[PDB]
Amino acid sequence: STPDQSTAYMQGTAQADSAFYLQQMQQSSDDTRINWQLLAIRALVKEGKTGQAVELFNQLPQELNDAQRREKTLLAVEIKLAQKDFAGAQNLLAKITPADLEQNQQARYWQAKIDASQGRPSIDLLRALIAQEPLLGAKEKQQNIDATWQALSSMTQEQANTLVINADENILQGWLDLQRVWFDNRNDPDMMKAGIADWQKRYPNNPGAKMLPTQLVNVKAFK
Repeated sequence: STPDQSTAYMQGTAQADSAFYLQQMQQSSDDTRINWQLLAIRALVKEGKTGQAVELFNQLPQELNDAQRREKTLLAVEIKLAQKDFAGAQNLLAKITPADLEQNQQARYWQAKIDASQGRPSIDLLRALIAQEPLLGAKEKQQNIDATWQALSSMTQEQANTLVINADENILQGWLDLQRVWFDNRNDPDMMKAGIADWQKRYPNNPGAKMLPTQLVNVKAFK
């Protein structure tokens, strides 16, 4: 559609801090102001200013368009996570259909699911990291990839043996294969490196094949 003052920021193709958004909010009215207000809430949450995020969220007009209301529901999750209301966050997340969101919103939707797990390795966390990775820019992928690896390497052989994946989860299957490579060769750095190289040729589409977990590249060992 026709771009307005805040399109890029709303869509996540540009970023600014809450001070900027609040300044623009004070120089606008009507829907332009609502958009800046929604962005201020988003930035306030990110910056740790939970009180002001809540208050500005409570000052949102009742008459929002569909795009503005969808953003409001997503901000509601981020606020509850900031308030440590993980139970309330899970309840709101369950009522959201990820397909109905834009990429930036989908990336934040999955980040909310990742945050809800609190680094607890489970199949749910792996799926959330895997679903988010295609939505992230190159400079934000490594962080996601490294979190995926920590979750995998934090499991035991027994815990991983109990995982049940679906036939169409080829990326997760590839991750679990590398996990096994780690279980089997972690006592031989030279064979570990070769096992990783063969895995990269087994699952060349896996994000970790093109961008190895930092933990597996930066390793020590002895002569």
